[PDB]
Amino acid sequence: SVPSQKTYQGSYGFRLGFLHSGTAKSVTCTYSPALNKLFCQLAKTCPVQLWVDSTPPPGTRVRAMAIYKQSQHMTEVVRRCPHHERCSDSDGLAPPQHLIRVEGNLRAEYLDDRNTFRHSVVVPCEPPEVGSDCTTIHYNYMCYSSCMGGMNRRPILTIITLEDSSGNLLGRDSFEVRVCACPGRDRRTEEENLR
Ligand SMILES: O=C(Nc1cc(Cl)ccc1O)C1CCNCC1
Ligand SMILES: [Zn+2]
Repeated sequence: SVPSQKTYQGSYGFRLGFLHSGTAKSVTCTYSPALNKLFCQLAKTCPVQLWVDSTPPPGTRVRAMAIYKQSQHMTEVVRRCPHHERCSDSDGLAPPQHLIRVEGNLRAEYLDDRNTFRHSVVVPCEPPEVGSDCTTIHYNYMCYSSCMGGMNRRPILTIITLEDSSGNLLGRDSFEVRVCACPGRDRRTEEENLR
């Protein structure tokens, strides 16, 4: 089966936000609003903001999952390639097969779905710190889009879901991701191509 990617703000007005990082050749993570696409280097911090109109209940969680973007591949589980799943770069919490990790959250939980076999990582939501109006989650992508025997140059989407304590849907958003050596250049190129 294939997880839904339908944008759904839900009762709390859930949506993502991204920093404005620019397209300098030295940039490690940059987001294109025109393409709804994140470009990032391997295993580098990707800040993603979580916005709501009103505070959800205690016990609310936020889950990230990757799927292939192209319909002929959507049924295939997105996983790390045969090289990176064996390179012993574990943080002690993420299974070595998972593409997406959460950085710096000891309450992160990693799921291997007993039925779909798809991978995801989920963390508890906490309301914003004093003075701030949103929260930020830091993601890492642990394979290149180009990795042979893995994503193999196929585009992926990240689906972010806001869930209640049972895992029921409260909200959903998504963005395309390219994990690459030069995010600044590739963003500039793809935005030019779109023009
Ligand atoms: O509660 C809020 N945000 C928020 C809460 C949680 Cl649990 C997770 C991510 C968030 O962005 C704002 C606080 C200011 N008034 C509107 C609601
Ligand atoms: Zn790889």
